Amino acid sequence: IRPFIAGNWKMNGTGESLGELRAIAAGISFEALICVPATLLSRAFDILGGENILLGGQNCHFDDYGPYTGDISAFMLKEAGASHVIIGHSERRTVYQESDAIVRAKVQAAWRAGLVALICVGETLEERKSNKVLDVLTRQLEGSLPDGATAENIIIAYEPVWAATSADVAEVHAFIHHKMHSRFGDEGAKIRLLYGGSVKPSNAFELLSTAHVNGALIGGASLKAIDFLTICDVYRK
Amino acid sequence: IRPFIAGNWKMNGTGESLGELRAIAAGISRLFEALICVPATLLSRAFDILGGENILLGGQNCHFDDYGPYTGDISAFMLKEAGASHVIIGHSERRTVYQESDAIVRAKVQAAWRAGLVALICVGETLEERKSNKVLDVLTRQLEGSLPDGATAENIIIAYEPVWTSADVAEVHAFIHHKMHSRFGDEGAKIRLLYGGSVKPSNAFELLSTAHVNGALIGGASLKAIDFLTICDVYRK
Repeated sequence: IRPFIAGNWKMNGTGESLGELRAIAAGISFEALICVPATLLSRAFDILGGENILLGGQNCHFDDYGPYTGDISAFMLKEAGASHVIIGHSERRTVYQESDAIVRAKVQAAWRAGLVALICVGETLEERKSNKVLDVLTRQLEGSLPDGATAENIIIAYEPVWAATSADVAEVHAFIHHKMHSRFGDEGAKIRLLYGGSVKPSNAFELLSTAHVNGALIGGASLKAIDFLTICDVYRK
Repeated sequence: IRPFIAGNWKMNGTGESLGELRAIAAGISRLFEALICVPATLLSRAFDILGGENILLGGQNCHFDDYGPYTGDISAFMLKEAGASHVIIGHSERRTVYQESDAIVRAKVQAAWRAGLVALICVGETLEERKSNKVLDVLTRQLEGSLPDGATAENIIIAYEPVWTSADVAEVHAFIHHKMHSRFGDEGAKIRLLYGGSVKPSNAFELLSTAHVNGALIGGASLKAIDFLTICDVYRK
């Protein structure tokens, strides 16, 4: 499986940030993806569109178009230059009450538009404390993933919302990998599984060396090229 | 009071739509101001073609924070830097689906001001609220809670959405105008009040000539220049 390093800028980035984005790209010139705010996507594509780095969005709506003030369609992301979109991030599941059925509908829209969906799952502190980690993941993986998923059209990120040790991560990733084989067979075994908890240059070697971790979904350490590229450099070792 | 015609494209518009946006701008290019609020993905490209023109450009929502760990959200600073001067906040499509409270709306308005945006704040009652004869009670609460201290005729515009006639509209807009004078004094009497129910070329003269109606927030009829410009033409008569 080809490793995949995804950065999520979250609610950071304007035209002033394009230099930094170029620096991330030039450091790549594994696969790498940066997911920028929707306001910046077209301008990011204008400078990076040819280059090695992949460009993504951070959420999309379930419909192709329509009366949804303040929402962005998968088609809008695609036309602005995204190839990938994060869907079901913990920051949204909570605040925007995105249920697994809502997440599945968003994934289906992403595919209609030709995007790869980077689907996030993960249990809360109360859920882990209740000894419900595998029950939550069983439900979220089933409900969030539409029928028709392939190793080409989805990538999964595990977020330990409750926080994680590399043993904790190994246990979860093995569980998720078995789930993908159970539902999607041999092709399911090729679905990339990213660790999406705290990933920093200081813990990247240990986390990315872990069985069934096929990359990372990196938040704050994706905002500066020096951090992001130092994490990417682990694959040299 | 100078009249103000705002179009809300909602979740419609890509690069392919830039010709139609230009057609709107050229049709405006004396007695009123015009604003088009495009999806966040399109804003920078809209500014690139229209930034030196008469049309105002806006966004459709913003977050409460300046920046931060808010996947899929757009800050007021991002809108401003991409070329917006205005932002729609508290539209009924979001108050319902995303449970945007009056407190949440207030915090968004405050962010808009920090970034130097004019906040186009939407209020309005549900069908159930209208059926229960609670319209004025709901507007009293929404107007108090949604507007921060510090509002001026320069930094806010209010749109009334009957979420649920000219007599209905005159009564409501009179009430809203009086509430603005009550809280903000003489300056409050200068806050523009837009009607934002179904505004079409066929009802525009009657609606826009109503006392205390200072313009409109137009949805579907803003998607095509022919419809939008026909509504604007009312100020020539």
